[PDB]
Amino acid sequence: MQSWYLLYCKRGQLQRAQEHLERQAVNCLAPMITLEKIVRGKRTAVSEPLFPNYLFVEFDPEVIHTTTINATRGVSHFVRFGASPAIVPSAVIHQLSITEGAFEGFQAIFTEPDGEARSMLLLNLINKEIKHSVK
DNA sequence: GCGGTAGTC
Repeated sequence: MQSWYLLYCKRGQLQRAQEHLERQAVNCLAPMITLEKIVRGKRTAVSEPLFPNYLFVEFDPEVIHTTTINATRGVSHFVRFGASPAIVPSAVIHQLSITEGAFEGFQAIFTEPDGEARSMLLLNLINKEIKHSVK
């Protein structure tokens, strides 16, 4: 069925990966966040990638193979849970536009002004939320 | 790992 995954893109190739993935009918998602940063010693508002160089993608792994995504121009790799691509729970995706760990994990993400910290937070939250869906 | 929308690489 349609599932969401999380890819890392090659340095500066994100827009390229979005291109080639969308060409293959894979839905792409690279959320931005508007926040107050310092620019020329003045506090101002900027829009920047919520999770730099990461891209959420949605496709049916029975229609398009992960090996095909893993060979798409611009793509570096899947975020994995174990040895296989992490399937990002939809509750996580929903918080970009629900679980308690998810909810609070994103409260932390949305208030973290450094993108690399936001991504680290993201990876941890996806790990935790997937483990929580196990028996 | 690269180059790849893979790989009798």
